[PDB]
Amino acid sequence: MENAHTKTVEEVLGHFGVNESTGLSLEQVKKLKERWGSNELPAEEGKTLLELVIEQFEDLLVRILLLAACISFVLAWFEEGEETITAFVEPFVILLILVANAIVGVWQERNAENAIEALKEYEPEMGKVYRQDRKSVQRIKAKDIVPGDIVEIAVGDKVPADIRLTSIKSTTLRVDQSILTGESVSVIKHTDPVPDPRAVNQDKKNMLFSGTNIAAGKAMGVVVATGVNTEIGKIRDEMVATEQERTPLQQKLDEFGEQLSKVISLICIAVWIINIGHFNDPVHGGSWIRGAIYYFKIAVALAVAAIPEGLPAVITTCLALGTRRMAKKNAIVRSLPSVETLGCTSVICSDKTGTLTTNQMSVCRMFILDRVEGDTCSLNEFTITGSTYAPIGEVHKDDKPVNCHQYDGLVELATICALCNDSALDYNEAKGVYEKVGEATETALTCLVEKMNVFDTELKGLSKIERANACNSVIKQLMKKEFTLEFSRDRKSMSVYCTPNKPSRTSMSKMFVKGAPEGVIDRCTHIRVGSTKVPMTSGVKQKIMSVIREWGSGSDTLRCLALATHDNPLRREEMHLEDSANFIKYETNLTFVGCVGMLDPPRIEVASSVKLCRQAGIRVIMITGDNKGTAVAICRRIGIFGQDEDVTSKAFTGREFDELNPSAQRDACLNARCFARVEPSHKSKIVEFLQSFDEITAMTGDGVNDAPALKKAEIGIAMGSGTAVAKTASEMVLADDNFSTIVAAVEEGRAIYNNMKQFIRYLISSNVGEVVCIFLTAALGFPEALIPVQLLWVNLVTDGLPATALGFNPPDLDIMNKPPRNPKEPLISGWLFFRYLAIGCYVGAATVGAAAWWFIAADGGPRVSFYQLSHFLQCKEDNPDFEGVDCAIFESPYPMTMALSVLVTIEMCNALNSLSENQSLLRMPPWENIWLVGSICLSMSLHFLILYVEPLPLIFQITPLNVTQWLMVLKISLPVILMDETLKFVARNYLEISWPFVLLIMPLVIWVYSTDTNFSDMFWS
Ligand code: BEF
Ligand SMILES: [Ca+2]
Ligand SMILES: [Ca+2]
Ligand SMILES: [Mg+2]
Repeated sequence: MENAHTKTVEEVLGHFGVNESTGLSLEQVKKLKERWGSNELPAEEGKTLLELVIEQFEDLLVRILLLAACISFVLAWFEEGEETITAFVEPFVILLILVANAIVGVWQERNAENAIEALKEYEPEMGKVYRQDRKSVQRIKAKDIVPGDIVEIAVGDKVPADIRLTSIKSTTLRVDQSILTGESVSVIKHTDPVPDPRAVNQDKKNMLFSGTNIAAGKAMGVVVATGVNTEIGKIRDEMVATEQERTPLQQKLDEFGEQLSKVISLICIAVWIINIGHFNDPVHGGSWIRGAIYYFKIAVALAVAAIPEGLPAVITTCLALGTRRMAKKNAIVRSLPSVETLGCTSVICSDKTGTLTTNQMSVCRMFILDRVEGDTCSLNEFTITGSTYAPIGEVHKDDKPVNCHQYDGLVELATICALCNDSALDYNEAKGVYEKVGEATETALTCLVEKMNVFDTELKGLSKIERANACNSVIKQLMKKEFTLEFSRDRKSMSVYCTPNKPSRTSMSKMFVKGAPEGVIDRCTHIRVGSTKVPMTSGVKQKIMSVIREWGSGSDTLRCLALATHDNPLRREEMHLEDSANFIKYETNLTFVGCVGMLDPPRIEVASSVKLCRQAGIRVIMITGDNKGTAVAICRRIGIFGQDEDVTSKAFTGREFDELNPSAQRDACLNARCFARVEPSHKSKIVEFLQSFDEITAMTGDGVNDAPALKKAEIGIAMGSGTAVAKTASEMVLADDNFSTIVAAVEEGRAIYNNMKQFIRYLISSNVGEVVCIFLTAALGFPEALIPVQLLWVNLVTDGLPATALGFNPPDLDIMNKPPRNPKEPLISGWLFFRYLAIGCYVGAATVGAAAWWFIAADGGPRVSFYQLSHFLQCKEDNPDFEGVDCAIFESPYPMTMALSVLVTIEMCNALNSLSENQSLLRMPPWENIWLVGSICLSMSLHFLILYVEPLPLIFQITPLNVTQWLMVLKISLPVILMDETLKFVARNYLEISWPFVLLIMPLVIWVYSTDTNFSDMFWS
């Protein structure tokens, strides 16, 4: 309605019916919802279809092919444009492959993006709020938040809408507003009004902006603007982006592309220089200009054929399929470079609490101090049943020594639990499980205090939703809290000074301490037994410590915390200086040193995933801020640490890690799988130490403690049910909150790299085969077997659709058993270059051999000796060598169509066996890739179309064929697959079976080779 930063707290609350510590009436909530509108920010699309198709065309390889198409169109100008069949087919053939690749890429990328947006709505935006229906804070959808409504926020939470600080419930509130303000450093905030009529966002410390994160604080505010009216919504029209897509893989592939373009240009120059020197034959070649333009067209067609023009398209489709597959498995990938480098990940750091554990925390055990007869102390050691956040589900098993809960010490413990926490429960209509608000520990204590510990009141039959609010409200109303002590890692405890509402019966002064058992057992010097207090005893404290250690002995890995009482505080806030020394000085002596036991179940799908990670060669390290013993126990349970293992030099804490010999420090950073009780700075130091060893690091976490370190790691991962600070600092978000997605991401990255390698291998082999064919034909003096339109058609049929569909390859069988690759090694090894050269040499030799076969030994063709073939140009119709053979036959379109068909079929066969690097088709039948088979069938259908209709063969300078020539084509094209299988076998064994497939291939093979009458060839020179 109006700006509120200048206005004070009183009138902004009085602007609406809103009141502090209470909520808003439902009727006025819906009235303001109807008037102002929902808190939804329009998600406009930033990538239109036109730019989406243009972004594929921008690359050196595609631009060269566009230039070649333009050159072909220019050179085609020998007759008016009305004729669009005789001379207007080669530019169309050049254009068709680019169009097909662009369509495939845009379709795949659009599918991936459409999948991603639906995933972002898997968990609707949630925000804590105060309403009049439920007395305590309740979570509601952030899409429905009216202005002027009380909204509580805590550490590690996104701000649903612009809120003015009505009150602060913590000592200091530090809020990170980097996304809006651009200030990386967190900004301290206060409730003082803004004295600037138009304050800059930097100097506005009175209000919190929507979309911002709180680094460290607890606060409650009033929403002033919602939806687009928020400071993040009005400026949302302005577009912000990084515009960075140069992944290391794409950078090295671009380097490979430019080197390959240089080599292809050199090869084309060689073609020009070697060939035109002897060209003076009178096939419209007695003039230099005509021969020059013809051989220039030949060179342009060879350059078109010999460059991989689907490379950007295949990269784009591989990334799009990876992202879409992660979208299906409920993982939001906000950074394309992440998944591919997840293939190269070598160390996975992780956050024990919240990510590896299931994050739903419940009370399980409780011991009070029974009657003590001296050094030894008898301990009650109760047990509590129920792991879900439900008061109704807890019955205390009715078997413990007390079921009426009449123990005075139990009453005191319940009061401590109720009055020493800042958490609550709420009932959501979505499920039957009551949601957790606040820290897990405090919420578990709150659901602990529900049972009739203090009073045997008959609350049966009351409101279902009132349980979570009235469970501890009775204790709260009879004893008024005064103030609290900040939780500091120096003492690892929290303290609350409370004065009972009781009319001065109990001295009106109490202190309640919630902390670690060690800290309180050291600080406590006065024990509580029954209703009385006894002097400190070494035996009692030692037995309590032994019970705590037993609770930490593999049952639930020591999640217990202690709750203690200080009966005689020195004074009511005599001094409250914000230093750790005073807080410890205020806890000199205490009482009721008994503890309570908690359970944090490790996630089921973690251990197996960990077992996968060590199979892939990826080390897993647990870096957490918890105790060393708890961390080691959780590691052993998960499987990072072997049971009964020497963990002397593999587990560390932050303090001992900091003070080490640099040689010892670097050795420990390599060989340690567990760091415990580490501050965020220490986690970042560990991550950067790991990265300094040329090692790719991936880290996961769901807390602010892990937020800085996630930035240092190469890959950052945040769980869906975690703090939004981790999400903003991470690259991949696990909405489903399932640890199995990480190994799937590593698998997809490795699969993308493998498919890229297969595409490179297939294209390089086929195209060097075509180049070797041209060189062999030129060198041996044989008639030229490839004219520009035929070369362009080969480029269209063997490079466009099958190679693009090669990007849909299913993952390899041994993909998850290989060590992670080093991103610094050369893209193509020496062995791969040899494989490409061998396959290309065979392809070229096979095509030249097919042509020479038609000229020399053919069933429906003339028989011409090899000597005559090598000297075909030397024809004067009267040569004694050339007697009885018409030398116009050397212009026959039959050898040309032989070469065309042989090249096409051999390249399809090469595409068939390019499914895997070193795996035979017997192990990997092509039926797993239906896209590749369909593409091959469609391309062969196109070949049969251009070969067996009336007009099409005329424009391609080819003729229809019969069964015998096709059989010869298949016979000369098959051995490429056998040669590739031999190379794969050699690579498998010396360098490093589907019976149905054999039963299909064998009869077809014997059918092809049933009749053989193609031997007795002449000498090769
Ligand atoms: F144990 Be982690 F730092 F939440
Ligand atoms: Ca090509
Ligand atoms: Ca090719
Ligand atoms: Mg955590």
